[PDB]
Amino acid sequence: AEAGITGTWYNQLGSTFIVTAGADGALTGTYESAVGNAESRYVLTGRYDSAPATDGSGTALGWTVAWKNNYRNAHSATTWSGQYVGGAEARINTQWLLTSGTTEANAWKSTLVGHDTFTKV
Amino acid sequence: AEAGITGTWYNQLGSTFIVTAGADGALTGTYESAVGNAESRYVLTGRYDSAPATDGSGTALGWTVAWKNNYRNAHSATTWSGQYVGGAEARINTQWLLTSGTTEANAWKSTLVGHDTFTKV
Amino acid sequence: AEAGITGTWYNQLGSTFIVTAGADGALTGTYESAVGNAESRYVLTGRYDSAPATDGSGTALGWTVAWKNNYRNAHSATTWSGQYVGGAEARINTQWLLTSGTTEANAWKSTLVGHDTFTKV
Amino acid sequence: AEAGITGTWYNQLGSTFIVTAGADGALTGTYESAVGNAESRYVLTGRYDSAPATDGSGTALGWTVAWKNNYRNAHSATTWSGQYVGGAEARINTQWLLTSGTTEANAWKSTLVGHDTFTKV
Repeated sequence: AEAGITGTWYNQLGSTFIVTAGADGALTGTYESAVGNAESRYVLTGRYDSAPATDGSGTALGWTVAWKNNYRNAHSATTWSGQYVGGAEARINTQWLLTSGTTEANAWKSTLVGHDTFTKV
Repeated sequence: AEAGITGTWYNQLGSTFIVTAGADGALTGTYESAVGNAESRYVLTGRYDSAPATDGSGTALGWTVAWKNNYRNAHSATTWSGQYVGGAEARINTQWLLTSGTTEANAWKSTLVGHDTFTKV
Repeated sequence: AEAGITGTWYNQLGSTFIVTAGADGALTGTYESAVGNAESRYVLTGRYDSAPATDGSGTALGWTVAWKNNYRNAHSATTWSGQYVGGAEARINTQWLLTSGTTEANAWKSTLVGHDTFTKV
Repeated sequence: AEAGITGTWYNQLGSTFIVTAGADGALTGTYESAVGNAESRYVLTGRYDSAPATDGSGTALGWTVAWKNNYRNAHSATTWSGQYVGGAEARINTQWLLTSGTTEANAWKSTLVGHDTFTKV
């Protein structure tokens, strides 16, 4: 985990994120998207639970990206929750929630759910 | 948002979290739980999209908590995605994803989904 | 369960559904909504697992509503997954997924997630 | 849709389901699983919204399976929400929610979320 998490990851839709896993569970980095009301790089921050593992389990982690930078303000944020699996073909399998700021009447339709798999290749 | 987000929040199951919303979209603080394989305070980190709003919309945000501290290591992490609504009865309405580290065979049953509403009272 | 499930249920946003729980796990009825690109009554069909319970557990169930009737065709469908709890204040607590038909490019943003609590009152 | 939906579908984990899409939005069939506290065939019932489409969109649908049959009673039910895409490589992309009957104290951890892609091959 940690060392193995640090680096560049890519998902099936063309997004990329670079992250550094800190010794004490922190995850800091940048996310550059391919889809959405996104344009360029956004700051990401998260945590991972290591001290993950004598039975080859994945390392649980999660991170958040607020979709605001100097070129775009999408009034939304996405959180990814999943686990890191290392080795030959290391990957981070996740499920995500994207919430957009709405008025109280439309709050019932403010959150989208999806999944993403990231690889080092 | 920000100023209004900073402070202590409580949810329906008895959990509490104290957070500081930084000028540039950061959210840092601690989460003390009431349920789970949790015991005491855990570090939380997240982001919010302000620059939220001429039509009274909520401010989108998200945060992560890795369930590891000096007393417990639950090998899991939770991410909350939702929005902040301020005023008299300010609240943060969220949906969350809790992923536990599993072996590849049980990865299909590694993530729980739920919702939480936090208030200042 | 079953007998206790049969009847009219109402949720916090003003929607109502009438359902009949059949002896062999079937759920059939109609849903009349309050929100969305919905207008009038829609057919609902689902299943419940009874034979639910010596430790006062809820009865798991789920149902689907395709949002098409003689007055509206929203090109979407919602599924609710949750459990029935009977007694004085019987309720059905659920989480739902609403998927809209999209082109392949927008499939990543086709599903909304939410929760609903239904009561007999 | 409908005609194209009728038939046998398989997912990445080895489960199979046979379904008949009825002229008026009904979906009826059987699901045979590969994973879980499942064993053999279970009844499935659902709905689809056709009258789906001059811009090649998918057809929204959803179905439910209560995990009880003559050999197993798992006290749980799963609902799948997604869309059907036809053609050469027709597929049904879905997100699912699996709720297990729990006591009120553990209701917060009663629902799992995941995704499944089904193909005709």
